[PDB]
Parts: sequence; structure tokens; C-alpha cells
Amino acid sequence: PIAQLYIIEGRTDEQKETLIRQVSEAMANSLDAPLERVRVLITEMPKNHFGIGGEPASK
Amino acid sequence: PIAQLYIIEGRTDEQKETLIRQVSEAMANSLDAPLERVRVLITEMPKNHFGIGGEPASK
Amino acid sequence: PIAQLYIIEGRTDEQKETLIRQVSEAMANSLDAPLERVRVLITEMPKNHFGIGGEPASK
Amino acid sequence: PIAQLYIIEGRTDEQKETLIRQVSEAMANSLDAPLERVRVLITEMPKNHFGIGGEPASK
Amino acid sequence: PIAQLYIIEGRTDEQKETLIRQVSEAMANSLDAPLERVRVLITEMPKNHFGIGGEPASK
Amino acid sequence: PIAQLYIIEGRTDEQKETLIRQVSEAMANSLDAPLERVRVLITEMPKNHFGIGGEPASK
Repeated sequence: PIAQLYIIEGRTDEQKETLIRQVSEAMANSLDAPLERVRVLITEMPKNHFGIGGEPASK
Repeated sequence: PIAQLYIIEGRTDEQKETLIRQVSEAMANSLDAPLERVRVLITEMPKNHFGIGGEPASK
Repeated sequence: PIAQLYIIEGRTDEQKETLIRQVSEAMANSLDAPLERVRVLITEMPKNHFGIGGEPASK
Repeated sequence: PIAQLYIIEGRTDEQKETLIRQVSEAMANSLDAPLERVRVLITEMPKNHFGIGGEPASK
Repeated sequence: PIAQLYIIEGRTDEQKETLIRQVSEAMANSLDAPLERVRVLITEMPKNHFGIGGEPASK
Repeated sequence: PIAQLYIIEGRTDEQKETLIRQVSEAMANSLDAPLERVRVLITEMPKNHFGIGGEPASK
């Protein structure tokens, strides 16, 4: 199982690392899959590459 | 934030429901983000659509 | 440019053709790209493969 | 409904905001979905990251 | 390294298996990565989920 | 057919060109599609955006 995470810019290296850990553990546990098999991809983007109801996340 | 999960077929609806809850609570805690803005997408595929070291997961 | 569209099941083939046409015009106009080079991909999923703040869209 | 847009580097922030607004409109209108529930993701790449018949776009 | 392949429905089981193999091989060679670490996902869609210049591929 | 490739940063432009080449020939030959209709997208990311068994690639 592979997870691709789309997050807006601005997180520390530490938060991103925690995010990889905790999301992998949630998948392993929910899917009944060995943790070593899980892959996690973070896809970061600037705040104005994210649109909400027709408006840029940066508003 | 948004998560896209690529999983192989075979999980029950209630198993998929756990998966959505638990990955979402993972993202909300890691990022310090509101759980209500988390979106999760499940991309499910046949076992032979997943390749591992050059070989179908279906061996 | 390419658009990948993540939509829930339930729409007819002609509502999906309208969707391809209107997003394609939207991209060509905004980006000033020839309409002929725009590619659109529709990634359709069950309602329960879509989680909204920890809950499947189906609910 | 969510749209992920793959575009080549080079546009201004005002062109990206227009793309977000118009693509969100087209999706709301084509799918009969509330405009406020539409999410758009822009995934921008360098020209040499896009290949056409085996060659980079940048050629 | 991971590859997500978006192909239109209809290819045989043997063709998809070949596709996975040959793609995996191409990534391992070019990137100088062990073939065992390569992961390949196939995302298959109906011919009318593919839009070329504002029109369904199916036409 | 379209390929989206997820690779870690650090390859030269010439390596990325080889990668595009070689992947496109494997798809065209596996699927016997016309090589010039093959599209490739490279999505490159930092080493700490890539998680393996719960840990950043960058360790």
C-alpha cells in the first residue's frame, strides 16, 4: 500500500517526518499490512496552488 | 490536506471506513490541522495492477 | 496541460463528456494553450472511497 | 469533486488564480455540484519533466 | 522509485504483466536503482474517461 | 498511455531524458501503442518526502 499526501508548504522537517511515521502506522494497522511494506509520498505545494470553492487557498 | 491511498482489492467496506478514519486522524495530529478539512481518496486496484520488483503482486 | 478529475460514481457518459469539454476549454482559455493539446483523465470512485473529515462521503 | 492540474512552469500567480476559478466553475456546472465543495490542486513542473513520444517537452 | 501508469481498458492479463516488467526494467536501468525496489501501479480507465482536445477518446 | 514517475531529486537533466526515453519505449512496446502518443510526467521530490516503512528515505 502506497499513500500520496498533498500538503501546503510551510511544515518543518520534523513535522513531515512525524507525518510519514503516523500515516504509515495507520495504514499498516488498518490494512493488516507489514509496516516495512508501506510507502509514503509527500507532494508539497505553495498555498496558491491550492484552490477552495474557486478561490486560491491564499484567498 | 488530502491523502490519496493506493490499495489492492479485497478489503470490506467497514475495513475501508477504518482506513479513512485512522489515516485522517493521523494527518490531523501530525500537521496540527483541523480534522474537518482532511479529505481522503481511496484508489483501489486488482492485484495484477500492482507491480513489485517487475512482477505482478498476483505473482 | 493535463487535468486529472477525481469524481464519485453516479454520472452518465454524456455528463462526463460535458465535464471533459468544459474543463478542457477552462484550461485552454486560462493558460492560453491550444484546446487540442489539453488531456483530461477522469478517475471515478465509489462514494465510500471518499472521506470527508474522517467519514466516508456515503457517511 | 477534486481536480489535479499538471502544468509547465511559467505562469504568473494571477494566471493560476484564473485557472483555479474557471476550472472550479466548469466542474460545479458540469457535475451539478456546489461550487464551494470543489477543490483544485495545481502540480507544476519544469519543462524537461514532461515527455512527448520519448523526448522532453523542452525538446 | 514508483511509476503510475494510466492506460485505457482492454489490455490482456499477459500484456499488463509485460508492461509492469518492462517499465520496471526501464526505471531500474536509467535511474541505476535495484530492480527489487521499483513499484509500478496500473490505473486503468474506460476509453471515455480519457479526453483529448475537449473530446472523449472513444469519440 | 501516460506514465507519472515519482523519483527522488538529484538526477541530471540528461539522466531524466534517458528515463523519459526508456520508459516510453517500454510502454509503447508492451502495449504496442505508437511511441509518439506516449506521454511521461516526472514528479520529483526531496529525499525526506519519501517514506519507506515509516522512515524518511533520507533516514
